[PDB]
Amino acid sequence: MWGKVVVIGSGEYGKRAAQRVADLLDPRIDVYLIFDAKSTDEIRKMIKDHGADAVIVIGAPLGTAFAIAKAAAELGAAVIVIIPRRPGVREAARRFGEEARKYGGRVEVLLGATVEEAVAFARRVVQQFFALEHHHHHH
Repeated sequence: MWGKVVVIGSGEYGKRAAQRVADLLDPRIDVYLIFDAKSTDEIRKMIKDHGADAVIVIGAPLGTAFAIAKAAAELGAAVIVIIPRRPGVREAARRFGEEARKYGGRVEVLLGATVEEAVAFARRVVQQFFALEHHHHHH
């Protein structure tokens, strides 16, 4: 296996998108799928035991998604955060991204997209995250 990705989906949109992402990720990725995140501390332990390279958090409530993603970033994982359409979340998401980026990891956020756009966004970021380093600029 090439790496370890944890996929967490909460709520109706998040669970559907999370299942599709897990179904469509390259089989060389070791994927751990979790539905309906409740305890941030329990998620944190499951992220530590899986030794996650990246954590994909999809759905709502926003406060939970951001809390999970911050905990993953604190553990050194790349994070991909995908929030279903909600009004007025732009500045909250900008502040989350600024805080999560203080850890120095990769932080990617998608707001208000369809399920299939969410799936494509997760797949594109994971594709980049697993790319070989034969290029010029590096994170």
